[PDB]
Amino acid sequence: THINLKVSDGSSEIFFKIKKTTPLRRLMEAFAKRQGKEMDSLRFLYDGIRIQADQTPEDLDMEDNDIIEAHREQIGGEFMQKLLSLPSNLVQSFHELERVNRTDWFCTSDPVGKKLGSGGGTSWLLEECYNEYSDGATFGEWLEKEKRILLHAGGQSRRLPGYAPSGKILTPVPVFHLGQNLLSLQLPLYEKIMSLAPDKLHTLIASGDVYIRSEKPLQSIPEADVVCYGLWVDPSLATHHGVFASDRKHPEQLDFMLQKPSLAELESLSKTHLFLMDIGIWLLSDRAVEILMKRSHKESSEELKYYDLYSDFGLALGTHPRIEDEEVNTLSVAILPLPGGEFYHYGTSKELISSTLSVQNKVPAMFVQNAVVRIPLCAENADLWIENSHIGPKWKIASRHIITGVPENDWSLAVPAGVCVDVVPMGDKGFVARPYGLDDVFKGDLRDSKTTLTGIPFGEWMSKRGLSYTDLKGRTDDLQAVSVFPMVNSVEELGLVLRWMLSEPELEEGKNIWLRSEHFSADEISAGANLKRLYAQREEFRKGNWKALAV
Repeated sequence: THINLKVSDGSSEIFFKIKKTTPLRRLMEAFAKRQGKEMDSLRFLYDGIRIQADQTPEDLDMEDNDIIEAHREQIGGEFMQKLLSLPSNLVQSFHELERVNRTDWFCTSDPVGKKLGSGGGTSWLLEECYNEYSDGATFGEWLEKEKRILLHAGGQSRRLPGYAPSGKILTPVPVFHLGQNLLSLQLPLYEKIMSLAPDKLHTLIASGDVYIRSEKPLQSIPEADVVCYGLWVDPSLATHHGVFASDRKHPEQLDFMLQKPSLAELESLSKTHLFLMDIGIWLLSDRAVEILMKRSHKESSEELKYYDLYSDFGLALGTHPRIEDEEVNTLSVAILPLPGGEFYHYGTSKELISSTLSVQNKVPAMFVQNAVVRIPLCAENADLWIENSHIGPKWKIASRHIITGVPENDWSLAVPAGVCVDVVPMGDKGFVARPYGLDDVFKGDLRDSKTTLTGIPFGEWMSKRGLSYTDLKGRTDDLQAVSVFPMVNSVEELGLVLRWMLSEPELEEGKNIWLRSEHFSADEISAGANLKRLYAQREEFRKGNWKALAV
């Protein structure tokens, strides 16, 4: 008495006739043989549990026309090196802070001076890695050796001040795994991809501020020189991103690239092309890497040049490139839709909150991590993110807040809706107070009424406190470089000055403190932050949160 069984890899289903008392070893071996691989490289699941190979259908009570799911399995084995472009202050400390070893993890920062872009940055990352792990080989020989995952996270993070000095990707994210952050949440996708990739694509490039997800298995990975992942997009969303346009009859090859097309330009091609949103996951062959790298160097001298991977290099790809490049155009290109692909941005504060809510609600918009909260919390306090902070019982809060870094205190601090509070350790014992607003973009000349601090015009913020531009040493063209935030040496002064910078501008001692305190811009904060004290405080809050009998 026999039974028919489907096995699905994610795309197709294939039927096996087998006797109910025959071990599945034969079936799994045959399915592995069919898909070129071998049974060791596959994971067969039925009902959700991983099954052995010496088990018979009668053992696990399966019936005719049932389906078993065959996922790939590249968990252990040859591990890829991670190359990070990070803020320079975090480079010195990343390995100690996250306790990873330098064999698996290399990082650097853009050199002090001019910026290099996505392409130039990638070239500098590959170069700085080779210069430390070459072991005598040449560059082309070194690149062949390992698969490597490169992450761009070295920008200024103007719109996410709470985690700019730690590069955004080191942000703790809750759950409702062990302890985890954005990077640890995202990296398994990159690792799975890079395992499934051919052994000629040795460099994955990830950039942007978008967390990518998918609950379905990946498709096979072509053997082009450039592979790019994307999501099928209607123009209503294509217009906001980089777009791969492909011919109607050729949904695999890349026709050309677009950087944020207009709604009309897309309607002008709606009959002749399909559109994929670039999600910032690329794979390059060694030849692609060499060509990108030489395009990231000058003509005569071979050193450094701003080169944009997506607007310079990228726009030169496809069968109908828009910008000319002799060598770049010769590279083949594959555009892969991400099966079950999902994307959630985290470049801005509002996005941190809403994206973590959306991601959590897949495997209520209030999030408390590594914190002591001494006030009650109800559904009126919606859109909340408290992390590495002590919220004393005399605080008054509302909704839409990001509170990060706040040391232990009994402050009577009121926090208006939409206002956020960040504290950043500085020096051996100081604290920089960085209040701001949920929609501050931290860009703009100070004399423009659209340039805001804590959601009100900067000039107004200055005049409510009796301050003039005479009290600001330095530039005023760009709020991100304006030294407004004071460094103080006590939690008392810290609370006094924070109150003064929010709802109590009449607090005289607050203004006195600010006037006698060193002033930091956001750039100087993320350039000088004492990350070790920030992590130490976070861990002390964790340890306190593990005291089971404490209320």
